[PDB]
Amino acid sequence: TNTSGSCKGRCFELQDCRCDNLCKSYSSCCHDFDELCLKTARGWECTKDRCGEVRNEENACHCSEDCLSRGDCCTNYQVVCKGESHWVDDDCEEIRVPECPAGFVRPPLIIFSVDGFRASYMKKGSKVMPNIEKLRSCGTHAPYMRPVYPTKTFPNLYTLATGLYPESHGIVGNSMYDPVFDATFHLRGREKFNHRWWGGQPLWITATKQGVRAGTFFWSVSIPHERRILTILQWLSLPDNERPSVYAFYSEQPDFSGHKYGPFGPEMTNPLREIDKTVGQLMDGLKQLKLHRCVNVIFVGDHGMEDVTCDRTEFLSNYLTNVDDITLVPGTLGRIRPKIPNNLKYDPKAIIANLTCKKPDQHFKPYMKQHLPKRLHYANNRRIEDLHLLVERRWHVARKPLDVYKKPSGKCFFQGDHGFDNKVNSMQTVFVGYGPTFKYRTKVPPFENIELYNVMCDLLGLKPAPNNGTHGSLNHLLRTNTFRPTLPEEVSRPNYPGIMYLQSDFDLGCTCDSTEERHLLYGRPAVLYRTSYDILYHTDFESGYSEIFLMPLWTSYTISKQAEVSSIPEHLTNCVRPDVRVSPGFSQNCLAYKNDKQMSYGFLFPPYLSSSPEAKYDAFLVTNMVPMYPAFKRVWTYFQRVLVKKYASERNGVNVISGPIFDYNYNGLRDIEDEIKQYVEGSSIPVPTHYYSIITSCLDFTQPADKCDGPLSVSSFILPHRPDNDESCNSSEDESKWVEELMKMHTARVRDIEHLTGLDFYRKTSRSYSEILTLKTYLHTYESEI
DNA sequence: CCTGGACGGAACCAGAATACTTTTGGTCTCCAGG
Ligand SMILES: *[C@@H]1O[C@H](CO)[C@@H](O[C@@H]2O[C@H](CO)[C@@H](O[C@@H]3O[C@H](CO[C@H]4O[C@H](CO)[C@@H](O)[C@H](O[C@H]5O[C@H](CO)[C@@H](O)[C@H](O)[C@@H]5O[C@H]5O[C@H](CO)[C@@H](O)[C@H](O)[C@@H]5O)[C@@H]4O)[C@@H](O)[C@H](O[C@H]4O[C@H](CO)[C@@H](O)[C@H](O)[C@@H]4O)[C@@H]3O)[C@H](O)[C@H]2NC(C)=O)[C@H](O)[C@H]1NC(C)=O
Ligand SMILES: *[C@@H]1O[C@H](CO)[C@@H](O[C@@H]2O[C@H](CO)[C@@H](O[C@@H]3O[C@H](CO)[C@@H](O)[C@H](O[C@H]4O[C@H](CO)[C@@H](O)[C@H](O)[C@@H]4O)[C@@H]3O)[C@H](O)[C@H]2NC(C)=O)[C@H](O)[C@H]1NC(C)=O
Ligand SMILES: [Ca+2]
Ligand SMILES: [Ca+2]
Ligand SMILES: [Cl-]
Ligand SMILES: [K+]
Ligand code: NA
Ligand SMILES: [Zn+2]
Ligand SMILES: [Zn+2]
Repeated sequence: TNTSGSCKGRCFELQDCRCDNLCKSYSSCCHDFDELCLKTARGWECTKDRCGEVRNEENACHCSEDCLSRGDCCTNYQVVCKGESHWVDDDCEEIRVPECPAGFVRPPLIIFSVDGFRASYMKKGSKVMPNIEKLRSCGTHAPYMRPVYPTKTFPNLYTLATGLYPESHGIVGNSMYDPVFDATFHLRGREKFNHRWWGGQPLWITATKQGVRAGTFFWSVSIPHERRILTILQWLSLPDNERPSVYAFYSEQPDFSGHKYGPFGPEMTNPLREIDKTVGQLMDGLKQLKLHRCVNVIFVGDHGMEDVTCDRTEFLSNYLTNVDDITLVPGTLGRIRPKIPNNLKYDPKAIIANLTCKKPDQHFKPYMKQHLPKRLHYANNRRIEDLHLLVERRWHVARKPLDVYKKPSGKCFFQGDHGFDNKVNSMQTVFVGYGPTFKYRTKVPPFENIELYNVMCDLLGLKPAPNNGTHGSLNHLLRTNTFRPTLPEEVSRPNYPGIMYLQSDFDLGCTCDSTEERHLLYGRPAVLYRTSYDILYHTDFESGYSEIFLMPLWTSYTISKQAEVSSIPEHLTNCVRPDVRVSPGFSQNCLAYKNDKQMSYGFLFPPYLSSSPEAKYDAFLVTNMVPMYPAFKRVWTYFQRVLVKKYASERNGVNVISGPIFDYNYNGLRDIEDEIKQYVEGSSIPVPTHYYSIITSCLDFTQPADKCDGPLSVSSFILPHRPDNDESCNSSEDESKWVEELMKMHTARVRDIEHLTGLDFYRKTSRSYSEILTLKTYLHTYESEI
């Protein structure tokens, strides 16, 4: 690079040495970049004595009479010198259409992202943050926005830009080892600048591909905030054929002060006031350009902040005798791998056993990554280590003390940290959208940050790249430019078999001593791939029975608020009955379950909830049976016998849809073409990796689930089908003490279940479709309200 | 008031050497001295 050139007339140019706002991070600036592009003289504010000054090229910004036409006024110039008001002192006025100067072809978007802005900081209100609080109350806001896991900065910022889970965009932590590159990504170092780390298609690329020009989305750490704002405002003054339409501002605060003082320290007020001042400089500057009723502004955080101190550290050396032979990414999560990459003597089975339920109130839990809760979507990337530690909120994990023998000093230089499970309340962050395209004075329910990329594409007129948002689920944020979603097309249609076989046709080794109106409430699920399946009706339930898997894809039934739970008679404990509607060759068989000494079986519709002794015999049909480990039947039985009825009594009836999931390669997608790796011994009955249930009722619970007029209410889960209950440290006790807690950990979205099964639910309701897409992205988190 | 040392491996930051990732001292406050 020839740094002998000059940045004269090129400062922060958007197209030899460089003068853009990343040259410093690459060490490519022309020698006079600092002198010409980072002026600082006289600060960032006009004063009464500067009004009408003779222009002086040394000043950071100008208060001369010409600064308006040259677009380089201080952001407060009009207020101090021409009698105008600060944007924050003006009334809220609805913006029904964009009010943009001639030559603007579309409303610009400015993304204002803050680091470590916990959702509950908004409770400080206008006394601390008057500009932000006016954006929030005049625009559209969520009470919180859910980040992705791990709740660290780089995974979340790049999720914001791409709409992808970290396992898909590839930035799975702030530091990473990639065994194929054999290289390490680190915030310190040049390797992170290599494009091979960064997957997906971020918004600035989507924009350029479709004719929408982008400003920078990265800012060099040494460029002060006021200068970033003034640069964006100067870009917005460029001619129509050079001006960008999408911009990004980033602040590292208030993350650093949160680390030092903690989220509840009175010291948090000052960094929040400082951010608010920068927001006020932007809004005043836009008002000075006559763009304050033309630009869409998004104020968004990457994650929250939790109380974490030195008194709450677990050390792996208290569990493992050789912590020198492993590498640990520590803190609010744990990722473990061998010190020597691909070391053949690395034994994660011995490691995980020593880390499982070893101390009474142990403040982390180990997982092989395929056993993490599916809602984290944190497994399908070679940069994610197989061995993972989920750390309890407010705690850290560390590798080992330096000197195990030294005394208690009581010195701690930090009080906050982030990185925990993304459903923890302290990790939630902020979302505000203000402008012509967002709604006016509107509160919307919490939503996940993977959904934002689609919205930003809608605000710019862009077709999104394939991503993990559900396009249309945030239409209720927008006054216009909504996306019109359409139902996925159904690929397979069901057969409806009648009675076709005799009992005597079956040699399964088994022994035994208004259906749609009632049990399928929202239409049958569509099967979105080619397959042969049967729909089977019974008094108490309906099912879609797969000929390939030899079991239901789904089973649907409605349990009313007054339903009765009954016992299985002792003479029917082991009853299994051939189904005369379904061929012997497309049935499971009981011999395979006897021969398999690890596998038992359960039922998708529970016999416990049968409507009469006669109807109960339907529950023992071989077409209702599914393979289950004995340890898992403890969970599933408690769900069926205890929890379904409880939910029915609390929600005024429930509709339940349950079924198997196969995801042996842990990519979150229904698996296909020989990816299933386990079968019941000697048979072609595949073994599920998970079981799901979707539990729906009326949002207005004064109406019974089967007679619901308005919006629906849903909760769901994806339970891992494990041969032991090692995940639950007190599973040796009665199920009342651990099963429900386990289920809450594995809560899921209906959407997560659609990916994993290839089914599409809620196809026949009386609701608009965009409302159903919102319902399908809902996650019941079991957390108190923020 | 001044200097040095410890803090403790967990947070962030910004100096080095281990050499652009990895590792360490500092942070604030107290202790020891002059
Ligand atoms: C969340 O949303 C994302 C985006 O839609 C979904 O991920 C997509 O999933 C599909 C289905 O598996 C993948 O399709 C397959 O694509 C490959 C070609 O892949 C290359 O080209 C695409 C298109 O440009 C790139 O996006 C891919 O990028 C991956 O690799 C680069 C370089 O290695 C890396 O930097 C990226 O981060 C990214 O890695 C991630 O994806 C891969 C899987 O591709 C995964 O292994 C990794 O760990 C990360 O997760 C890539 O450069 C194509 O060969 C395949 O063909 C197969 O299917 C066809 C039928 O379609 C068969 O006929 C054929 O014989 C093959 O068997 C697939 O089409 C797609 O790559 C992937 N996209 C991304 C960006 O990840 C997720 O599934 C969604 N998650 C959930 C839970 O819904
Ligand atoms: C998983 O955890 C197990 C159990 O902690 C662990 O096995 C233990 O490893 C240590 C280290 O090898 C063993 O060694 C100890 O070290 C001394 C000498 O240096 C031995 O004399 C000790 O025997 C004493 O044991 C008593 C314990 O207090 C002493 O008080 C007594 O005086 C004995 O002399 C002791 O052996 C330790 O023995 C094992 N324990 C068992 C049950 O094996 C294992 O290494 C861990 N695995 C992994 C992968 O980390
Ligand atoms: Ca799969
Ligand atoms: Ca040290
Ligand atoms: Cl990380
Ligand atoms: K068995
Ligand atoms: Na257990
Ligand atoms: Zn962050
Ligand atoms: Zn942080």
